[PDB]
Amino acid sequence: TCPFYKKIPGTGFTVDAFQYGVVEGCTAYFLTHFHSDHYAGLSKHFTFPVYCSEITGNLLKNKLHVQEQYIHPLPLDTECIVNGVKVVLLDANHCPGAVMILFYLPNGTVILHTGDFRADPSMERSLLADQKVHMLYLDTTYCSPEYTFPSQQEVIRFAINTAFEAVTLNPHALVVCGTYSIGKEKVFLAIADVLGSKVGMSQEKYKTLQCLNIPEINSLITTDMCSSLVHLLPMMQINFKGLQSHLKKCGGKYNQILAFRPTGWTHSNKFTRIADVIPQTKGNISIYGIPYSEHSSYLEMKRFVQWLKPQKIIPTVNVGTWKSRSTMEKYFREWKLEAGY
Ligand code: NI
Repeated sequence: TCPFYKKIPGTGFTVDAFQYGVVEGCTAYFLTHFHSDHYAGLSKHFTFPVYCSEITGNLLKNKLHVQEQYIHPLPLDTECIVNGVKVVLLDANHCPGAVMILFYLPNGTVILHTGDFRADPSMERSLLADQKVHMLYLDTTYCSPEYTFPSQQEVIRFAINTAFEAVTLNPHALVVCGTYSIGKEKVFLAIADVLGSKVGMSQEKYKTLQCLNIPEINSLITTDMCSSLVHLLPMMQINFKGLQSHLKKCGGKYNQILAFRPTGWTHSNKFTRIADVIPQTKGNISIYGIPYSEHSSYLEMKRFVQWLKPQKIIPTVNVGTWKSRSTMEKYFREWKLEAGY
């Protein structure tokens, strides 16, 4: 059965609710982004209308085989009528194709569902500037002050400089980057660009990247591993064993691996600056954990919510424990008393 925080009152609509079977009363199922916890349940057998971005639509058709007649893509930043209700889709600054959804309810209430997002000041000049929001359904992944991490630009600067240094000292080093979902593509794209290489990967991952409308993608990626000195591998293989095993396969072309594991936040964020990060090393293999986040920091989240001034907040992450729910409600009240709404 579908939980309450996935239902939009006063509508026939649900958000990210495909794992509960046929939901009673649902005439349109919205999908915010192509991450498995959110699409869990969709397949080629699905026969209800799905509303989403163009990119999410390309992935539902090609990767999950949902039939074309049930895929309803909407443009961003554009007022659209769905089953008699005005909606708008906004870029969520998460993974490719990820949206926030603004719903303009027939009774005059306005609801924003963030999906998963990384709040940014640029959102203060979207179609959100124009009007009031009564209810915010908020991605609270990192809603606690201990959750700090750098900008995505600083992280990419660290990775480019690390890779370029290592390969210039040793032209026989291979760079490997882990992945397990869409998102974070800038890590491997920026490293390959500095090195003058395409990115090599499996046929399955190439297929996924080809759904994402990235400009000039044919110039940036390939299935021919041998021609490439930046390889992608599943995240589970980014360990000393997996990487040793991979270096054997390259036919004595390389004598060193430098690998990157983009994570979210990890506790080493509490003590170490991005500048000061060091790898784990065994022999000719080195592994860097880099804190590339596609979710809001606590400070970015606080800023967004204090700017929007919603009348009510409904969290969509960390909702399963009393202690989590209580902690989050405390911070929402501080924010509201500090800013005066
Ligand atoms: Ni996500």
